Amino acid sequence: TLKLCSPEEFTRLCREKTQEIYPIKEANGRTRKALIICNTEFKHLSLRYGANFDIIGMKGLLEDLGYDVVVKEELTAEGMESEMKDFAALSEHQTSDSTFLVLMSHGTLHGICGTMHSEKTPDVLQYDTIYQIFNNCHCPGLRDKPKVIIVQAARVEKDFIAFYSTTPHHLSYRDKTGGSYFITRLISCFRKHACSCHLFDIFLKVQQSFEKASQMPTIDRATLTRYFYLFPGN
Repeated sequence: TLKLCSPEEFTRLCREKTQEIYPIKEANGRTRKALIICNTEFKHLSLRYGANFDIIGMKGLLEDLGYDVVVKEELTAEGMESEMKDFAALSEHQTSDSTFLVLMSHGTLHGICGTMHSEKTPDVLQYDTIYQIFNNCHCPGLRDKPKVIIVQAARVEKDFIAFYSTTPHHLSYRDKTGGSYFITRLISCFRKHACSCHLFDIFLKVQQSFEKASQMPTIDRATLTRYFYLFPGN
C-alpha cells in the first residue's frame, strides 16, 4: 500500500521550499480529477489482454493519491479527442491542483490507436492534439498546474510531463495474473517513494528498476517549472 506523508513534513517542506514546488491544495474542499482512457478490443488489431489489470491498478493508485478517476474504454480517436475535451472543461479543475492522464492502447509512431485503427483505415489520435487540448489557452482550469501523462502504447505549453512505454503488448506482461511491467513498477515506486520524492525522481526510480530487471520507458515533453511533490495523505 501507499505509505503516507506526515503533516509535519508536508508543512515543513511547504514553508521551507515554497519557491521550488508546485502549490498543493489541502484535501478539504479539493476535487482532484484524473482520466484513464484504455482500449482493449480492436476491430482489426489484436486484443490487449491483461489491460484490465492496468486499469484497476492505476485507478487504485490515483485514488490513493486523492484523484477522482474518470474511466473511458473502447474509444475511437475521435472519441478520445471528444472525451479529452470534455474532461479538460471540468469545473472541478479550478478547485484542483493537478491532474493525471493515463493512455493505454496500441500505438503508432506519433500517436495512439483507436478501436477502429488499421493501416488501410487509420484511427489515430496524435500526441500533439493531447497537449493542445490541455494547454493554457484551451484548458483554463489547469493553468500553471502539473499535467502528468502516462502513456502505454504498444508498438503555449507548460507544466507538462509524459512517461512513455511502447513495449510490444505480448512482451509487456510477466504472467496472466498481473498487469504490465511498466504499470506494476510504476505503481510500486509510487507506493514506496511518493511520500518523499517529487514526481521526476519517481519516474527516474522506475527507469532504474528497468535496468536491474527490453527497452525502457522514456520521460518526454517535460515542461515542469517546479518540483511536483504529491504529499500523499494530505
